[PDB]
Amino acid sequence: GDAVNISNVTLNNSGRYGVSIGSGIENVSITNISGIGDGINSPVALVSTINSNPEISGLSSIGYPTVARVAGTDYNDGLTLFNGAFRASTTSSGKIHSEGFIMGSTSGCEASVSKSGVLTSSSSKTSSERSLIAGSSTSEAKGTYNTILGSLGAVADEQFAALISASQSRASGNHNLILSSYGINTTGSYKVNGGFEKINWELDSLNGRIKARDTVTGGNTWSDFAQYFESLGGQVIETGYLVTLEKGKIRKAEKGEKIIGVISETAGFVLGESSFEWQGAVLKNEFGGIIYEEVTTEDGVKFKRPLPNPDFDPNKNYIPRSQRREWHVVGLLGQIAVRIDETVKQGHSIDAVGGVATDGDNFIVQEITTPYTKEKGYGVAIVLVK
Amino acid sequence: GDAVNISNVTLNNSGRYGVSIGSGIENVSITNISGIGDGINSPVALVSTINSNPEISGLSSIGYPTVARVAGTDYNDGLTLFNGAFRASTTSSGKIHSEGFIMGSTSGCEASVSKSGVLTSSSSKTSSERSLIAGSSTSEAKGTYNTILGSLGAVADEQFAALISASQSRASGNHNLILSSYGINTTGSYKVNGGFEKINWELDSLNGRIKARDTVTGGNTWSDFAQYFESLGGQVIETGYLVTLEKGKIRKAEKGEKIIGVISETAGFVLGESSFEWQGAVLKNEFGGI
Amino acid sequence: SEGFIMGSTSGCEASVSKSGVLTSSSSKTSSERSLIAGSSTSEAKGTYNTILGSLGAVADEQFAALISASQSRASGNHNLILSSYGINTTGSYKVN
Ligand SMILES: Nc1ncnc2c1ncn2[C@@H]1O[C@H](COP(=O)(O)OP(=O)(O)OP(=O)(O)O)[C@@H](O)[C@H]1O
Ligand SMILES: [Mg+2]
Repeated sequence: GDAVNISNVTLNNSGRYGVSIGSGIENVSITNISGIGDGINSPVALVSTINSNPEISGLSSIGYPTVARVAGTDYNDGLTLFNGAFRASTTSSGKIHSEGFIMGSTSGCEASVSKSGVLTSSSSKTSSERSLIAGSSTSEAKGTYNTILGSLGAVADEQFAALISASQSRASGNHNLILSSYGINTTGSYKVNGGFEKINWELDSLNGRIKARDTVTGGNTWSDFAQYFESLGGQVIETGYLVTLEKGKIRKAEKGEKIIGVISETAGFVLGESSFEWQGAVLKNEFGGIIYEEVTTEDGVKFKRPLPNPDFDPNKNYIPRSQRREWHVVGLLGQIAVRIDETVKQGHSIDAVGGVATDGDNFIVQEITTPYTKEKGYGVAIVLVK
Repeated sequence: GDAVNISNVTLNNSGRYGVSIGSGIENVSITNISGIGDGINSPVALVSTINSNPEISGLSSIGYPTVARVAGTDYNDGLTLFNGAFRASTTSSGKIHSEGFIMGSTSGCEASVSKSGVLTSSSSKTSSERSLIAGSSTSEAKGTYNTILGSLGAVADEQFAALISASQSRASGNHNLILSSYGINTTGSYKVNGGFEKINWELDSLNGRIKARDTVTGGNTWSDFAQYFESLGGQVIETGYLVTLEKGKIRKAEKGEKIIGVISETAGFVLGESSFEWQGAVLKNEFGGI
Repeated sequence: SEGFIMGSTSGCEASVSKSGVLTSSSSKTSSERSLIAGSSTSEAKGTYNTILGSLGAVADEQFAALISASQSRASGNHNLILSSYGINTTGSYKVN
């Protein structure tokens, strides 16, 4: 049998399976069924359905171990199930696919393909398989795996392309996301983008690049451009000390020696952290440049991969240079705090004795910020290092 | 009384409360009720329900000040209310909690806990309390406060962990977000991450750090690395001027004096903006370190 | 009438046209064209707001949004907060 309505049914201790729907049935409606099964010999389900396309609402029972068994799944306190195109709380809508819905939406919102949906939106369309549009207006999704959120006049027309808080904007890249933007058209793969009329910033997930059209800023009050150096013998060198090199490693600078910088605690920009992985995890040429292979992913993504170093051991638990003792942030350029002696004057230059500034030939003393005292054995001056 | 169906009812000037459901009632169904209340002496509600678990659809009326009062709340133009597990416009589904739903979804989408939901997705599972999965495939959420959007083979298994436009990826950090990524496993707390096979960029909300595996670029045509300096006497020094220092402050450079730089209008990278707060808002040591 | 509440608990409210709440507890939207999902103690009150996977989060300006945010407020025009705790934000076209 098929095409049957079962509504407003009460079962008082009647049937181990209360309502039962067989295999291959396309169209059944079950509403308002309530059963009692205390006095039944081994009751199973109040409602039972072998396939998933009967429609069900208003189920309650006492004494049945399962209120609903549908397509081999218990819904122990009942189910509300509708099949086909769905629409709730909307004023008007265009096309709705059987696996699409429109909710809380106005003026011709449309979800025309499988797994496409529109929420709380006006005049928005999706023909994207696996997609969501929400909190939006004049918007369209037409690729696949698209989400559009809190957006006006926004288009996502490529796979995994997405827009959040965007106006008059189009995301056309593979895995391409636009945020907090007005009037931008975007195309990169694995890119996060923002802009006003033109693209203004980019987070490139593919190559690991960060781009700003204008400035990048970091740091506080007096800051510097810095680089990680390794200390000779693995010593700790405190901040404010002038360092030199010996056997490729840093130590406190002595008389007549070249000052390469100052141990720094206030870098805005730093190089050579190895924050992600161990430094030798990737193959590098003789100049330190990464060696690559061109890979074309099964899908179609055409990228280049850094070559793995065979000597790399994924067992070894990586501790970054920022946590190691021997590795020091050394300020190379900028306004830097330096340990001085009694001989150092504002507006003058400095040489070094035991890593401590003495009157000399290098750089410029900007201002003494902590005057020398016999008891401390040093003062502190801001030195403009270049 | 309990377990009652009220359907296809028309009230022509009959009852101040049209349909009334008392306290402690678990199971009532109300469909297709239409009332007229012009000629009633002080009508209140077409439908009235003291608790929230009767189910309601197809309500209309004229002359009633409230079409529906449910659990002390007016729904003045009617309500459509279902309770329990919900499913609409989907081909198949696994487990659905009474406070879970599956919509516009295919092949065994499951929402097994309170406040878990799946939209427009295939073979996706959430057991995350307070979560959403949408526009997705082969995906799983299992922490709390997880959203997964436009994603394939994506896992969120920590609190507030989230993924948008991500492939074959896992976010395991506290408040940890992955964007526009393929094949990355992520763990930091208050981190935003992107990558292809390996993590390639990070926005650290916790410590205020920005990290790129490759390059950071800024600026235009001819650019420079720069720093904020304060002018002696508070003068304005125009761009293109060579500056020196005197009493820790900049002025135009003179003969034989040390040139420290040029007033710049085209910096790509700059230090010491104090863009966020006043410079002295935080305690610093003798070397300027926080 | 153009709002909904689904998979939600304790007094979730969607009081305006095109406002909706999903899988959330004690969350309110009075934002026209908005969504709150996977959330708790949260409120949207501007326009074009989405709040996702958030606790004690407020969006009270147009296109302001929060994802994976705690005890946080986005008040800027097209202003987005990510992966954050205890921040109040105000810039226009900013991600914070
Ligand atoms: N061959 C390796 N494979 C994987 N990890 C490694 C390897 N060698 C070292 N590490 C990791 O790097 C950390 C210390 O680095 P180590 O000094 O041993 O080598 P390195 O190449 O000198 O590193 P760095 O130059 O960063 O100091 C350790 O925590 C260890 O886990
Ligand atoms: Mg080493």
